Amino acid sequence: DVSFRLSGADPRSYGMFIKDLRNALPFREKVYNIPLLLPSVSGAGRYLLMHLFNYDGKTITVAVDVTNVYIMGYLADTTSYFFNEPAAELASQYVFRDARRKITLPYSGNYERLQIAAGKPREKIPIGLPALDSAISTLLHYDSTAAAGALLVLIQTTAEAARFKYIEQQIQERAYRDEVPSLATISLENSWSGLSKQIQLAQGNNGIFRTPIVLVDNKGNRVQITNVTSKVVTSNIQLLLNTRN
Ligand SMILES: Nc1ncnc2c1ncn2[C@@H]1O[C@H](COP(=O)(O)OP(=O)(O)O)[C@@H](O)[C@H]1O
Ligand SMILES: *[C@@H]1O[C@H](CO)[C@@H](O)[C@H](O)[C@H]1NC(C)=O
Repeated sequence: DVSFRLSGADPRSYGMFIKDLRNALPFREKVYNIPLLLPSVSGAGRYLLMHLFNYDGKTITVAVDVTNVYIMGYLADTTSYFFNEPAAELASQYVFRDARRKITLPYSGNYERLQIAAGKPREKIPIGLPALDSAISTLLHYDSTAAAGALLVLIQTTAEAARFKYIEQQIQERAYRDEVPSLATISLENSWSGLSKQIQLAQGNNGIFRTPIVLVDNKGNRVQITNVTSKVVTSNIQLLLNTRN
């Protein structure tokens, strides 16, 4: 399992949690020095448990699919909550079995779907460590509209930070003050699958992308990624989604 405590959290402790999260995800190999997530994991081993504590010491346990860093669901006290998607229904056979009831949320974990359910796009939802304290507090007691926003904050501050060093650093900057995501943050989230595919295909194409990827850089400017010598590949991306997925 991995843990993060918002009480006494600072940029260093958040960075330690994200390092813990990345290191709990299994890989058999690296592509251009980046861990390659497994194509598949059978049974309970497919799920990682993340224990998150708000400033007040109240806790949720979040279940994460180690193939893609997707959040399946979470446990608050004696109630489990799962996204409305087949992988989450399967997860509910393995995790949070002892919960008194299991609520299926009225949406999948798809960003477009969560944004419709929250009533706001990611572009307008502040993120940061105080936002994560709020999100844990929201998820402790069911409110599906409130939960959609909380889950967009939770996914970006856990899974997306694990996938990109830049997003980790953006949340560290927001340790004590929330701010809507940077243009480069939204770009990287939207491009993880694409970048993962192009990095794996660059094995066999001399480190050249078969299809260049258009990103936003840390200054807010267009950068076109054509090959593996780019900073996005050498420093930023930390996990590759397997092209089998
Ligand atoms: N359960 C989930 N948890 C976290 N992020 C998710 C989840 N489901 C979808 N996403 C995100 O939403 C976007 C679209 O994903 P998507 O193509 O819908 O995957 P899938 O088809 O398996 O649901 C991606 O940015 C993706 O990372
Ligand atoms: C490869 O990507 C880098 C980005 O750092 C760029 O400088 C270079 O022009 C690209 N193309 C080739 C052919 O290396």
